[PDB]
Amino acid sequence: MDVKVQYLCENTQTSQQEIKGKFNIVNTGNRDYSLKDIVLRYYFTKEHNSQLQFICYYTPIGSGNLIPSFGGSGDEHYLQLEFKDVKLPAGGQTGEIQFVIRYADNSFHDQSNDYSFDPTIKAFQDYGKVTLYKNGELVWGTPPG
Repeated sequence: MDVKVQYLCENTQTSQQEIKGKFNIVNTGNRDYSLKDIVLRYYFTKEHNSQLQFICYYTPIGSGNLIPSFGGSGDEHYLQLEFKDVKLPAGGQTGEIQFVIRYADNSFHDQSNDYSFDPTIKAFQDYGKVTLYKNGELVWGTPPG
C-alpha cells in the first residue's frame, strides 16, 4: 500500500493539559483504498493513571467516522485512530484530522517524553514518527523502540 501521513503540531508547549495536532492521510499510489483498512498510531507516554480522552474538534471526513482508542505501555503507548468506510481515492487525501488528547482529570502532561511529538513541524509535513498499519502490516512510519 502507498499511503503516508502528514503531521502538524498545534500545541507546542512542553508541559500542558492537552496534546493537540493534525494528521493528514495521503494516498500516494495508483489504487483506491478505504480508511477502514488503515490503523493510525501517535505515540506518547501516559504518566498518570487518569483515564485519557480523545477529542476531534474538526474534520472534513466527519468526526463520526473516527474510531479512537488508546493502547500500549509507555512509551509503546499511543493514541490509535481507526475509521469507518471512507474512500481514499488514488492520489487523494483525507485533509486535516484534528486531534486533542487530555486526561479526564485535567492533569498536566510532559510532551518532551513523547515519541511522536515534534513542535518544529508547524505545517503539514510527511511525518514518519506517526505510523500507519494495513491489516496489521506496517505500511508507513516507524514505531518506537
